[PDB]
Amino acid sequence: MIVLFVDFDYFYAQVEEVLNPSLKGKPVVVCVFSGRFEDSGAVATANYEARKFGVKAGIPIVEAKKILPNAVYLPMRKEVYQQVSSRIMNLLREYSEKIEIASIDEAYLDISDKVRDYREAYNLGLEIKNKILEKEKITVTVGISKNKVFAKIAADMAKPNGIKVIDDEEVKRLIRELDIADVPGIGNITAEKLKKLGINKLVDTLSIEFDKLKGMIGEAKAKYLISLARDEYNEPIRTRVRKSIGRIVTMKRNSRNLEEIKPYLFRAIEESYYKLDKRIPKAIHVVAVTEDLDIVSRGRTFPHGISKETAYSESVKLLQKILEEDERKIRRIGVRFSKFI
DNA sequence: GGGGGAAGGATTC
DNA sequence: CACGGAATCCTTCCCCC
Ligand SMILES: Nc1nc2c(ncn2[C@H]2C[C@H](O)[C@@H](COP(=O)(O)OP(=O)(O)OP(=O)(O)O)O2)c(=O)[nH]1
Ligand SMILES: [Mg+2]
Ligand SMILES: [Mg+2]
Ligand SMILES: [Mg+2]
Ligand SMILES: [Mg+2]
Repeated sequence: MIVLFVDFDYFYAQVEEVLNPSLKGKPVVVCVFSGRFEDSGAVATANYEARKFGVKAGIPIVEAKKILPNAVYLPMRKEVYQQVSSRIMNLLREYSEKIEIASIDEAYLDISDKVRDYREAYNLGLEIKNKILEKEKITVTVGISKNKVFAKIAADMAKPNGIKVIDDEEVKRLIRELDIADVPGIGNITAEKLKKLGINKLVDTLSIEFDKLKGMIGEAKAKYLISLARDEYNEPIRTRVRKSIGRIVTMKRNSRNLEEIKPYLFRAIEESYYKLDKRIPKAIHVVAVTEDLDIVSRGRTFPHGISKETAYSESVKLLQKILEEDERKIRRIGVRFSKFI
């Protein structure tokens, strides 16, 4: 099997550059403004200029301003990035029917048939990069290997505007050389847990009682890491299906007052239902972020689909359940729909 | 004992 | 000072054959 993974470079920012070359060369930071005051919120992403000085997805916008007071700060326009992405995705289908869009800017393609070896794959990669750049003016990085995981790692190593192939030889080397923290699906929480166990590399998972591993990080994550190291990981490329549609917003100020929270909640329901399109959900969860940035939720699954009126009333109930069951003020409130008919 | 959900949370990206 | 959207996974609990 030969997998070719593609990931758009600093995507949201670069889309902004495409729509405004004047920005190119300058540091760009796409932000998600919350409105609790101004310049409150987080950074969705930033071009590489800006990342050099530490401005990156996740950090508070105020930190960014601090480090780069004169970089350009643009509000995130997701609809636009989505439509550009959808276009690029269609373009990618033309290289394989077997395609897995894993995020708004990445996909894994199974080109085992289309190509005969890594030499051609690399050429198919170039073809793809050029096609995308040519057609959409978007640069992307490509990763190619025997399975999705290593394809992803390949592109991570070649970022930005790169393309890399990790052959069976290199896969054997990485299993022994790659810091397990650089392995997809392993965040800072599982990373540290792996160290308390002495594991710093994939191979290390082969020198510990499964039951112990299964103990520390759960069976799923254990079998995942083990199969990878056993060079036996082989998950296929499959079309992913939306299972949840929701929305969540930040309130101007914290609160435990229902009438003060409702307009935010209802706003989130309207937007969610719009996104539902013609999908009918049988489940709904109200999600709340408390003052201490903790996340709490309460939901319910109906035997039938949920109408907007029903979601309106049921959501207030679930919110009341939250407020009655949690003494903390609420910072962010949202709703999520799932289990579509 | 174990199937079959469901609910609430945790981790990752 | 920290948004937002979703998937997957884990634990707990309940109904009952
Ligand atoms: N709002 C928000 N959006 C994010 C976050 N992380 C990623 N995104 C969005 C915007 C990113 O451009 C896009 C693609 O993520 P990547 O993981 O591909 O980062 P990006 O493409 O920006 O840079 P890259 O070349 O992949 O290293 O997804 C986040 O933490 N918050
Ligand atoms: Mg990217
Ligand atoms: Mg990506
Ligand atoms: Mg990782
Ligand atoms: Mg918690």
